[PDB]
Amino acid sequence: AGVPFNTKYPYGPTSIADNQSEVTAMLKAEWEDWKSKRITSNGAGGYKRVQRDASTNYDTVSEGMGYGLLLAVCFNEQALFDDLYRYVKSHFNGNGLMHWHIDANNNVTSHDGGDGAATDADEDIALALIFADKQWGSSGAINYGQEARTLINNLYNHCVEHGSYVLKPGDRWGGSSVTNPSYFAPAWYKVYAQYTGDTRWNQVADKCYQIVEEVKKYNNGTGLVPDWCTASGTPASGQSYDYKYDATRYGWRTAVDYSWFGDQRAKANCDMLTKFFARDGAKGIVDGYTIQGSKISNNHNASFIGPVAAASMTGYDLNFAKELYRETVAVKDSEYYGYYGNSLRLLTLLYITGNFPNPLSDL
Repeated sequence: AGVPFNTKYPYGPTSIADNQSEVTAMLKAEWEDWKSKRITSNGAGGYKRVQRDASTNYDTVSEGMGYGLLLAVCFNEQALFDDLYRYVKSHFNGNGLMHWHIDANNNVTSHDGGDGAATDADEDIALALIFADKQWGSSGAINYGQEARTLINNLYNHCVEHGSYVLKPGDRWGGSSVTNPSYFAPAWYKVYAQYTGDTRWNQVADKCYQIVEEVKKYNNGTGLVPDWCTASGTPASGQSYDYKYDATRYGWRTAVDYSWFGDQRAKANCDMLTKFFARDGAKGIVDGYTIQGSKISNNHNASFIGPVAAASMTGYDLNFAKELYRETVAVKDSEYYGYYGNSLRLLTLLYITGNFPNPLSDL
């Protein structure tokens, strides 16, 4: 079970790794490294949690739990998965969604609405539970399927704007006036629809593509999306409208929709994004651009490489894709800031090596 999955994506390439035989050993080593640095029982209330790095004093954000659960199930670590999930369950708010911010002492933060939920985190946690149900079954200590069905319902009821199907960034704010393209996970929603029978999720997926279609009027054909925007693709008041640390995840979530479902809107969007980055090459990728393409920051790090390699999966240029795979493996952030970028690096590596199959397919 788990890595290596030995499965083939129904659309596009299954892997862009140059040496398929060494990939498995590499993934396992990177996972062991991630595990030792990120997983801790300190401040976990008797379970385990994914901690951020020294830069934020080893706190925990729900986003980290989503990443950790997806990685734990893909690497077939059931005992770890269960302990991480018990921590999540001990942090479900009044709406049945996870507190987004908790300190290293297990206290929810009050200055930043830490008790509210962040949509991208819970959607990742829900997908991880589906993988768990499919891989291991739900007759053990935790009934993954039931937990998944419950979380998906809460996600729809509190994180989707009724009537418009616009994805909200949290359970208590946003929607048409402010949403986050990097949270758009059409492949996840299609899986939710098929897994639960709730077809409303397909509408949410379509609405995500319609919003990005609006963004295309302002990005000058670069394929770049803003960190935040309204449902009209315009700037959200007081929120970044540039392609920075949030937006970088868009290429990864979108590419998966092409690999799993062959969605042509996904290919069109990812090919555009890949073509933009092809101008400067794999080494030229920096950590900040306006959506029209101007460089606004100049650091080359792990938060921005892997997502572009993921986007290259849709087939703009398979030679450039190999260079991007090589760069993704090569660039690993220092430990002081080792949480975010290194987590995205490992998730994208699973995907681009053919190790992130649709959990509803034949595993």
